Amino acid sequence: MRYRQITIPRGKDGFGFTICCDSPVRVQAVDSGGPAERAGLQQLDTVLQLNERPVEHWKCVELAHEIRSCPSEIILLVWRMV
Repeated sequence: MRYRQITIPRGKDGFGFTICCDSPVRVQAVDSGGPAERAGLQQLDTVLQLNERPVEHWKCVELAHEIRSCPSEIILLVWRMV
């Protein structure tokens, strides 16, 4: 049950993953061959931090809005079962 830091540069159409739930937000899915998959994100990853900001505590729609507003890349700290 570990922590991974995942760095995802922006691709042609965003970052290639879906989220669900509030406080904390969870990764729903990851698009096959998209930015997030090859960065190492995976489904069930719980999102603790986006860039400098802890987001334990944020709603799904808040986080999506913030993700879409990052220019170049996101660095997510996630909690996952391994």
